[PDB]
Order: sequence, then structure tokens, then C-alpha cells
Amino acid sequence: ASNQVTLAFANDAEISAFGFCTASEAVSYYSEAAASGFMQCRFVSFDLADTVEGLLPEDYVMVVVGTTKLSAYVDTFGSRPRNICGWLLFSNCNYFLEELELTFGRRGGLEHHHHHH
Repeated sequence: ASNQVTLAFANDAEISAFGFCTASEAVSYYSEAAASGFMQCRFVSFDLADTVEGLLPEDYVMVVVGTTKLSAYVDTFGSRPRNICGWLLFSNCNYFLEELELTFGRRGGLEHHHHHH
């Protein structure tokens, strides 16, 4: 229902994208994109990373994780969380549509010390 979003799954030989300098800027842009139905974004599965153009590892994007139920939060493109699914990227590439149930939240910047997770 409310957490079910229709997403444009990237389906294109090349995926040109841009990301964000800061987490807060990414949070703003993804929030507006969500309110507008996410047509500004593409779900890019993590195995398609080598086809993405325009992003560097330090760029902030929306990462999607989960082996079953899905979570999404802002983090760097280079991050490799447990059970990464891929990303929502700002891109105009060709697509097909699928609905995902997605919980959007915040994960970054909660730890001062280093830990093994």
C-alpha cells in the first residue's frame, strides 16, 4: 500500500547519472523526487554498477538493501552494505516499471567510533 512505489528499473546499455556532494542535499532531492512519483530516478541493480556513468564512489545516492523486505537510505555510491540490492539514481535512461515495497529511512552519521558490524 503506502510503502509500495512504482519504480523505473534501468534497462539500458548505458546509465548516465548524477549524485550529490552531501548527504543532506541528497535527502532533499530524493524527497522531492518521491513526492513527484520518482520518475526522475531509476532503480539500478547492484550488478549493473559497471554500466553507470557520471558517478564517483564518494557521491551520495540512495542505496537499497535487503534479502527479503527492502530498506532505502542515503549513503555513498561506493558503500557496500549487507544485502545490497542497488540504488535509486537520478538518470533518464530507458526503463521498465515494477512496484517495490520500500521503507525509506536514515542510517548515516550515527556512529562516532569504528565497529565491526
